[PDB]
Amino acid sequence: LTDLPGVGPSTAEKLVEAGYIDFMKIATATVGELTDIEGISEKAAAKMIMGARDLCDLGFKSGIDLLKQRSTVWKLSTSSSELDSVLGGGLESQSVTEFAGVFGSGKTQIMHQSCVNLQNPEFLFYDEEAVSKGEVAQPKAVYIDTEGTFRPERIMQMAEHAGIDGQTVLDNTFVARAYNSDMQMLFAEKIEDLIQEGNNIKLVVIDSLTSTFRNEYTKLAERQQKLGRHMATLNKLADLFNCVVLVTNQVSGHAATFRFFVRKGKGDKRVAKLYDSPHLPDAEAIFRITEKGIQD
Ligand SMILES: Nc1ncnc2c1ncn2[C@@H]1O[C@H](COP(=O)(O)OP(=O)(O)O)[C@@H](O)[C@H]1O
Ligand SMILES: [Mg+2]
Ligand SMILES: [Mg+2]
Ligand code: NA
Ligand SMILES: [W+6]
Ligand SMILES: [W+6]
Ligand SMILES: [W+6]
Ligand SMILES: [W+6]
Ligand SMILES: [W+6]
Ligand SMILES: [W+6]
Ligand SMILES: [W+6]
Ligand SMILES: [W+6]
Ligand SMILES: [W+6]
Ligand SMILES: [W+6]
Ligand SMILES: [W+6]
Ligand SMILES: [W+6]
Ligand SMILES: [W+6]
Repeated sequence: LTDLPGVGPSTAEKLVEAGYIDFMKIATATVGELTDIEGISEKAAAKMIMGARDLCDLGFKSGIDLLKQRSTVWKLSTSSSELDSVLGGGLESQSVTEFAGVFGSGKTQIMHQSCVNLQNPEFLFYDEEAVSKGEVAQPKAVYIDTEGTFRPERIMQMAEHAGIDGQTVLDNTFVARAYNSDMQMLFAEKIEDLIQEGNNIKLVVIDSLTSTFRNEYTKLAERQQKLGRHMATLNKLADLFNCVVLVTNQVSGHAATFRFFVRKGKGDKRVAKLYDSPHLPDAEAIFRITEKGIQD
C-alpha cells in the first residue's frame, strides 16, 4: 500500500484495518467509503484512488486489449454437454448466473454439482495466456445455504462418480447456513475476508437468492433496494476476484447476467432454457439428474 501516492506507514495500517489491502479495491472505491475511515482526509482519499487506478491501468481500452480483457473470463463445466454449449462453454467467471424454476427442477443439484466440478482441474476452461495456472490453483467454493438443503452425502456421491475425492470437495467448500436476508447478505460480504486469509475463492453459490427476501418483504420497493445492494456485492465479488457466482430462484427483476428457467421433463429429464444473456441466443438444453449428478 505505501507505493500509493500520499500513503505512508500509518495510513497503510489504517487502510488494512478497514479491509482495503489490494490496489484494485482501492482503485474502485469511492472517496466516501475511504474518508469514512477517519485519519484519511478527502484529499488523500482522492489521491490514493487516482494512484491505484493508475497502478491497475484502468483507462480507456481499444482494439486487441478488448479481446485480452474478455480472455480473463474462465468457465466451469456443468457436466452436461448441452448446458455447456448453450452457456457458450460453461458457467462464466466475472458474472452472476441464475437458475430459476419450480421445486424439484434441479436448482440445488446444479449448485452441488458445481462445487464438485470446481475440484476437477479439467473442468475449468480458460486461455492460458490470460489466466495463469496459479490463478485457478487450489480453488475453493463458498455455498451460502438459505434453505438448509446442503447435503454432504450428495457431494460425496457426485464426487465418487466423477472419480474425484469427496472429502477433498468438502475440505475446499465453505458452507454458511443463513436464516434470513441479513445473514445471507453479511455472509456474502464476508467472502472477501476468506480470500484475504489465503483462500482462493473461485465459486460462490447462493441457494436461494430470493427466498429470505420474499419471506421478509412480502414492499417491492425496499425489498428491491436491499436486494440491489446484495446483487451489487455479488457482481463486484465476481469481477474483482475472477469468480463464478451462481444463484437459484424459486419461482411459482434483478441484476443477473445469465438467466435460466429449468423445468422437469420426463422422469429423469430436465430442460434448462437460457432466456437472458448479453451475447448468446435463447436456447434450450436438455439434461438429466441421476445418482451421478448432472449428466448428458
Ligand atoms: N441421489 C440422487 N439420485 C438421483 N436423483 C437424485 C438424487 N438426489 C436428488 N435427486 C434428484 O434431484 C431432485 C431434486 O432436485 P433439487 O435440486 O433439490 O430441486 P430444486 O432445488 O430445484 O427444488 C429429486 O427429486 C431427485 O429426482
Ligand atoms: Mg461481471
Ligand atoms: Mg433446492
Ligand atoms: Na506512498
Ligand atoms: W415476486
Ligand atoms: W412476492
Ligand atoms: W404475492
Ligand atoms: W404480488
Ligand atoms: W411481488
Ligand atoms: W407480481
Ligand atoms: W412469485
Ligand atoms: W406468485
Ligand atoms: W409469490
Ligand atoms: W405474480
Ligand atoms: W411475480
Ligand atoms: W416475466
Ligand atoms: W418481462
